[PDB]
Amino acid sequence: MNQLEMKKLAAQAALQYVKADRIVGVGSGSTVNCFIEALGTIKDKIQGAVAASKESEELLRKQGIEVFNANDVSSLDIYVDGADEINPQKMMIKGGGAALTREKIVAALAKKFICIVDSSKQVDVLGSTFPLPVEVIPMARSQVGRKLAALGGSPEYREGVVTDNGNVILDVHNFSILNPVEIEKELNNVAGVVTNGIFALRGADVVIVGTPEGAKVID
Amino acid sequence: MNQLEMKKLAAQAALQYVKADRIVGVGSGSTVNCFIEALGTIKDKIQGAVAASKESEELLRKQGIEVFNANDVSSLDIYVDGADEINPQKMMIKGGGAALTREKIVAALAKKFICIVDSSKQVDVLGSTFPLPVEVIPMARSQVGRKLAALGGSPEYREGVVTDNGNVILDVHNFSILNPVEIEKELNNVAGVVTNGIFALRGADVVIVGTPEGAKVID
Repeated sequence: MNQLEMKKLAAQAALQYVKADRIVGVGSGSTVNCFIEALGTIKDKIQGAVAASKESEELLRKQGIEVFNANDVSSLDIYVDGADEINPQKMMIKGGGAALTREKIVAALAKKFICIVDSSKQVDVLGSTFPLPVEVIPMARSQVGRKLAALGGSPEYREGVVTDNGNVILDVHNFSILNPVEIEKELNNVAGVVTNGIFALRGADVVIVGTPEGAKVID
Repeated sequence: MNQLEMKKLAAQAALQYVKADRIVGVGSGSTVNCFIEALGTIKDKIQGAVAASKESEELLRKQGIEVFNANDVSSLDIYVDGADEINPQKMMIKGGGAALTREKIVAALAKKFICIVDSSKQVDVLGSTFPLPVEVIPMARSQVGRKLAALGGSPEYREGVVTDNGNVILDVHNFSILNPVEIEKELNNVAGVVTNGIFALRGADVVIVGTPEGAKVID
């Protein structure tokens, strides 16, 4: 079984958490795109969706699903999204797809965070297999890079990339993250950092993993 | 004298901190505008400036001063900026002029934060005379508004304002800030908040107050 098949398995299993006639919180990225197709498969069952990227929005509308603005809801029952790494404590590293800012915002509206992932995303130590994405105000790029290096990392600017919010992304190499909640908060106080890729203060509530033996739910 | 004359006195006094052949960090707002005019006065003594707003940038260029990008420097000797409130510990509330995000970015670059105010800006309790400005990603406006109400404030969207960074502002009324350091950190952890107007983790180093009796320096 290949990686795409596993993503499809997790996405299909996520449908079990979708409540009739309600608005679904949707993330961004390749695994979520599998979820957007799955959603189109049961669309009349839902009221619509709130999505974490303009790409996800366009795809959802292409499926005939109405897209609502986050500002139109006081909360969401669930938020379904993938991750670049996820540890046994359900803490994640996100941002490979450069949508981490709106992903953190939509996740904050949802009661239940359902992370859908292929088996390869499960790691014991966050940051060991994937560089930490950090979204940065453009004029703050150099000084945030200096802070990240002082913290022990090797920041690298993602060439030519701009987020839906108009910011740049610095990916931090050589930065194993032994204490995720602590680093998340610390980076949150750095001027110029819009969002950092550690989702630890509010991690996943449910983890759906696509494996060769089928989707496995950790709830 | 009125506040405009007190602002000019403080701005004139800030000049003594400007040294030759150096890039000056400059803020934004009515008091800084008096400082920019003062800077023009010694134009040729300085190398240039890094500014906290497009408006400050424009005024500086009109004074014949070269404007540099923050990314062009690794450090600034001083940063001159005003404030809406400042307490005896030199902690400030800023953002009346909607430039708080970039102001916090440039201030982080400077060795010495020089706050120039008229005497009406001195208060014993932050939030007692001025609603707290909070810059928010537009799609997160409603949810951040609900969080601010939960912390006990009365948030009000600043109608029609869009910051240099493309964001909106929520001004929090009836919100006395009894522990600025704690509150600044708490707000920095809210998804959707770009910057909050409490400058307490990094307050002013020098305070120059314009008074009917002349500018008074609190070094």
